[PDB]
Amino acid sequence: MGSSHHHHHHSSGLVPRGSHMKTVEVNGVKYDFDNPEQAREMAERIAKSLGLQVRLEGDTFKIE
Repeated sequence: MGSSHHHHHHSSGLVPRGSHMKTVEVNGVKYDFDNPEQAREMAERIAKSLGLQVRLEGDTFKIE
């Protein structure tokens, strides 16, 4: 099963600030990950590749 996603309709954990997942938006195209830590390292590896810069703004690591 590839069901490693939200399939638990029980908002708990003191009901926190339920923001969007820390997405990596390169060249305007969004890319989410399993872990935001792995997303950020991927982001900075894409940045140096395309010559762009990872401007994280909110939760969106915008590589422009």
